[PDB]
Amino acid sequence: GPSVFLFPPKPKDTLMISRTPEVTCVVVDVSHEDPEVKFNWYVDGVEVHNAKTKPREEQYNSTYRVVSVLTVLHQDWLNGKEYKCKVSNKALPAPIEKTISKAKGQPREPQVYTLPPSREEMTKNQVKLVCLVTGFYPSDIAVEWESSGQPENNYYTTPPMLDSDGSFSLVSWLNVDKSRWQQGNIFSCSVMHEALHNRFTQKSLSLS
Amino acid sequence: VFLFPPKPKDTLMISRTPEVTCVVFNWYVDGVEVHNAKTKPREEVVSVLTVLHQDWLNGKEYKCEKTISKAKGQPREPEVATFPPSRDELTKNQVTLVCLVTGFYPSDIAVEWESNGQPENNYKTDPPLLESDGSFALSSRLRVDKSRWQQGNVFSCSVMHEALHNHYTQKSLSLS
Ligand SMILES: *[C@@H]1O[C@H](CO[C@H]2O[C@@H](C)[C@@H](O)[C@@H](O)[C@@H]2O)[C@@H](O[C@@H]2O[C@H](CO)[C@@H](O[C@@H]3O[C@H](CO[C@H]4O[C@H](CO)[C@@H](O)[C@H](O)[C@@H]4O[C@@H]4O[C@H](CO)[C@@H](O[C@@H]5O[C@H](CO)[C@H](O)[C@H](O)[C@H]5O)[C@H](O)[C@H]4NC(C)=O)[C@@H](O)[C@H](O[C@H]4O[C@H](CO)[C@@H](O)[C@H](O)[C@@H]4O[C@@H]4O[C@H](CO)[C@@H](O)[C@H](O)[C@H]4NC(C)=O)[C@@H]3O)[C@H](O)[C@H]2NC(C)=O)[C@H](O)[C@H]1NC(C)=O
Repeated sequence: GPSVFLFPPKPKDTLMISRTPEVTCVVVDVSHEDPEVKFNWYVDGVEVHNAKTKPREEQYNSTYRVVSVLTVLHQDWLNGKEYKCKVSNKALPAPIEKTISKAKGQPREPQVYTLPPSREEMTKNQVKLVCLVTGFYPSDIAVEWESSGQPENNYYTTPPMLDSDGSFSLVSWLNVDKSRWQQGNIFSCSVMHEALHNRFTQKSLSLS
Repeated sequence: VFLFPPKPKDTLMISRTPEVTCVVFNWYVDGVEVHNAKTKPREEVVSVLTVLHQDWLNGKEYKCEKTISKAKGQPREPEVATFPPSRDELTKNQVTLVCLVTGFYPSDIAVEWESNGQPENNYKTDPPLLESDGSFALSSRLRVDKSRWQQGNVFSCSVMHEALHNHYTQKSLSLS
């Protein structure tokens, strides 16, 4: 019969209040013989009714995919509320339930440090700026780079790694054209994490 | 049966002994049968094949059925950069040194911190991460007492990789 996957919001969406975090319950392998699907949603076991369910969409393998999207409150997600999606379909012997929530554990604040390039690399046409993010918990985080209020997306970020004290660390580095750096343009590392004051901090660097 | 490669430093340093390890035995180098596999007795089992550094590095295939070999692809030399602590972090009694290693292929590498001939405690090194151009990158972070940093002690990031000259480079830093 059908199967169910339940997807959490992305951390940046739960962390910036102007953004729109959603939980998404997806049902696949819905047959033609029994195409009707019903969703019941619960937040800490209490039924909610504000989900937006899309009509069924036939896939190229001749089964339907049915999607329901629950809008969450940012504070609810961050306070560890459990979101349950129950899926009924007449081909099932019983409804399928799936539950998700934010990673448990005592939040710890990242400290963020930016590191300017080496001289060695400055004899190439690109250069590396490093953002060192340390001491955070849980691992959920967003790290992004920007310049002049706009994204600088030519970066890589290490996945979070466990230190010996139980908290996480990572590095992000941004590859910029060397002329841009020499010209004195300011680059900024933006870190979004539930344990930061206002869930956001930015650290900036430029040449001297 | 699950077959394991040698570790990076073992293939790159000629004084070390690289081994392929077949855990749970026949053994083959590029199809041909070999008979130097020291097996050791089952424990409520593992077989070890000592390999030649150059055979591993030339891409020979080791068969135990699972086969293993070095990752295929043109080797690319790592670039190594070191960063002193942020002046912001200097307000704490621990500070961080960063060694940034980028543009290498294959992923097999050893990136280690040392001072005065000896390994440094309290470091963390990421497993290598795939970049857009097909190469790999990683960072290694050493945490030291501000005391040692400010006193002018010299810290070194040693990197061992097949595409380096002598399979080795060392980049050091200290206060100004
Ligand atoms: C018929 O066709 C069906 C549809 O497929 C089309 O695909 C083509 C390639 C082609 O084949 C077409 O013909 C075909 O029609 C097909 O359906 C598929 O069924 C699979 C199961 O058989 C499903 O596999 C699962 O996928 C999960 C990951 O899925 C995401 O990733 C894929 C890969 O890119 C993507 O295609 C999916 O759509 C899905 O995308 C996510 O979508 C959500 C929601 O929209 C996004 O989240 C939202 O994003 C918005 C902004 O857009 C906003 O940010 C919201 O807030 C946010 O919620 C995600 O961003 C997006 N993610 C991406 C892109 O990465 C796997 O996780 C899952 O793995 C689990 O289950 C396995 C068993 O099935 C198990 O072995 C595995 O270990 C794992 O187990 C889980 O472990 C977790 C933690 O470790 C636990 O949390 C779980 O409890 C645990 N689960 C267990 C044990 O069960 C799984 O592999 C596939 O998704 C589905 N495809 C689609 C499109 O729905 C069908 O199978 C076909 N049938 C036949 C018979 O062929």
